[PDB]
Amino acid sequence: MSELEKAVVALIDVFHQYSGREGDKHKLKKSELKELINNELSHFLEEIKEQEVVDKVMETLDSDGDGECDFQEFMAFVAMITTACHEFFE
Amino acid sequence: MSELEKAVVALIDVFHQYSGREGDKHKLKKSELKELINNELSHFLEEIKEQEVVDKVMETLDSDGDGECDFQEFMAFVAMITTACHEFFE
Ligand SMILES: [Ca+2]
Ligand SMILES: [Ca+2]
Ligand SMILES: [Ca+2]
Ligand SMILES: [Ca+2]
Ligand SMILES: [Mn+2]
Ligand SMILES: [Mn+2]
Repeated sequence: MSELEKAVVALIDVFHQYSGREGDKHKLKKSELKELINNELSHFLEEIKEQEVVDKVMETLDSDGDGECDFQEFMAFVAMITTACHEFFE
Repeated sequence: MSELEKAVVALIDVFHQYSGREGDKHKLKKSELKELINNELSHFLEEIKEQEVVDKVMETLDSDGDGECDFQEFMAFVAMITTACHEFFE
């Protein structure tokens, strides 16, 4: 297993750690997405403390509009973060 | 550094290992993309042995059409693989 293959597994791994906590086990609701950000992206993103920020963040990632973040939408979220972190180093 | 953050760094890491070998250091040409697939995706994708397959694969990922794979296009490639590997487990 290479570093790239390890990265792919970790992306599937972390999405399921958080999506299966409540409700639809294949989608991140607000409370699961917030904990994912707060617990797994603590060096890339600011801690989410306000309801208005979790609302805003889900509104951005929720492109098909059911109020939750599915796997496709999560992959888009990861590309955004990854592209942001890539550019940081200029 | 969490597992998700480690995944993000590895994606940026591996893209630069291969893109900076030749020519444009920010884009994967055919020969770099082939080696990336063959050396880092050996459990997810078949080894590329034929010129016709490397041509086909670059044609699929090269959405803006300059014959190379840039970082955005690479992120789309990774989402594809990741979504394919996610569904495999049904
Ligand atoms: Ca859920
Ligand atoms: Ca959604
Ligand atoms: Ca290159
Ligand atoms: Ca291109
Ligand atoms: Mn799943
Ligand atoms: Mn770069």
